[PDB]
Amino acid sequence: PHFNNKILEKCKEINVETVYDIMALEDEERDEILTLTDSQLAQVAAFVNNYPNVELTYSLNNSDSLISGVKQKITIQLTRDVEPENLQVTSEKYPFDKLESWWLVLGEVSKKELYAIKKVTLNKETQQYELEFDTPTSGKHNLTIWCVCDSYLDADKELSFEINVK
Repeated sequence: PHFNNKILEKCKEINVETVYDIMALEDEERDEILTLTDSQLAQVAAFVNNYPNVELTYSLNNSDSLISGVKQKITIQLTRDVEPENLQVTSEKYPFDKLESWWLVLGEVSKKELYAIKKVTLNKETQQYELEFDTPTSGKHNLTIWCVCDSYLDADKELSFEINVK
């Protein structure tokens, strides 16, 4: 909220490129860059505090031994630093209400296909959800998980990996 072009140039000059870097700003740099009113700064703090900080961790149930055709199982674990008070989205431009939803996509970048998807809402400090998918053909593969938010840009995460299917 209220990040005009003069504030953006100041951040780019001191090498601040993300929303997480704004939290890392000291009391000295904060006062030089963020020259705003109390009501304007309130939305900056409200946004940056409610801005998500997930931690993707996947757990394949039987990675070494598995069969083609039968539906393979996979677990995806998300962990926040602390539990949020609410999941209601802070936004300047969007007028209506919105809660923080997520998608847990699993697919292959080379083949350009989605194996599985799971819409979730990261309420607790730590969660985990079980996805299932049809096991692909026997050979080399490069699967990639995508934990992606619907209400914030550049707050996403991913973990590419591979397995030898028999």
